[PDB]
Amino acid sequence: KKVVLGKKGDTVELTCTASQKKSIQFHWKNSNQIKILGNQGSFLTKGPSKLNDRADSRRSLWDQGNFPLIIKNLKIEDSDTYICEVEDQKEEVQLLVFGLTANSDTHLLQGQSLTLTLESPPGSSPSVQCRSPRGKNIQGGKTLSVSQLELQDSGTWTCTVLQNQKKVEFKIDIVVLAFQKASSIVYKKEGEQVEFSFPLAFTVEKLTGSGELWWQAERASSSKSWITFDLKNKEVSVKRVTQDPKLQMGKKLPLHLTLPQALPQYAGSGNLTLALEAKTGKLHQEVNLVVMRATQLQKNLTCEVWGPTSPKLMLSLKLENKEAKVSKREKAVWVLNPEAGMWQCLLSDSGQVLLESNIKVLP
Repeated sequence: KKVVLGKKGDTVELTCTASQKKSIQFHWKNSNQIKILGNQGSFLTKGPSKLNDRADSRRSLWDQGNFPLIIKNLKIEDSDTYICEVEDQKEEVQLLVFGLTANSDTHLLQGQSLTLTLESPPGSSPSVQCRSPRGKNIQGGKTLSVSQLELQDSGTWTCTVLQNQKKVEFKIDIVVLAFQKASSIVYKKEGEQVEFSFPLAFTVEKLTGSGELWWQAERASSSKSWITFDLKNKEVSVKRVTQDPKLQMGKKLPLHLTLPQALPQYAGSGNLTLALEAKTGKLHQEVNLVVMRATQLQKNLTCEVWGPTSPKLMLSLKLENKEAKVSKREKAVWVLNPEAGMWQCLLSDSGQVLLESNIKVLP
């Protein structure tokens, strides 16, 4: 018969009319033969039933034949077969509620799985097709969870609770925090004052965050090298640590890991791990630094690129004027016997110039 679905705490309207269309007696009773609400002229009445003060009928629409049933704050346990006994007939209506929910809630960063468990009347079965804000028609049973959330799955999903030839949609919101960059990379040269930058997406919240950056200097296995920072609103501050180089950090939220002079030993990888809370997790975002050193020995020269270079790149040294004085695929090339010209050291890959460091020759 009438099988209408509903959402927890939402509301729903049970129809009930008949011919004759005039203000006549009617009475809604559940399968337990208990009277939800009834009438006696304009005076609308209800019953002892648990549903009581959450049920209602539209007296205006009464005149036109409807003797509608409006259930407010939908209690899961409202799932029943109600009957609208109107003027000489019975209307059987089963209202099956549902309730899609994620328990892992508040402040979801990347990966950290999302879970969707469902509420339903003891005896009926649902099926959930969670359409994502972008693609993936992820579906499951009384439960379906999204694996490790990747940025693009941020937004508003639209899971559908299928049950019967009826179905009830659900709008759950899922936003994936996750730095706005994967592997940042900076190409500089022995001297150039290095800067780094990893942004977020504003937010407030109480006592919420701190982590640190870890670095794997090239060759210098001398790890445990780092800088630690605590954050609170648009306020950041180094917990302590730094040492080693003079890395300076900002007072302001848009973090700027500053490297005074790009000295050669400061080349390598790094992970900047952020971890805040309410219901924690820890963000990560990669960092890397390369250095180039163009320096003539005596009457003869050389230049070298340290750090995370690709086995696909090339280095070259020419005096600018004429073409390739030396072209090669490595990080420490040499050009013995140079001629006067403001020489350019070149690091690239494929074609587009990566690192460029100028220097002159004398005689």
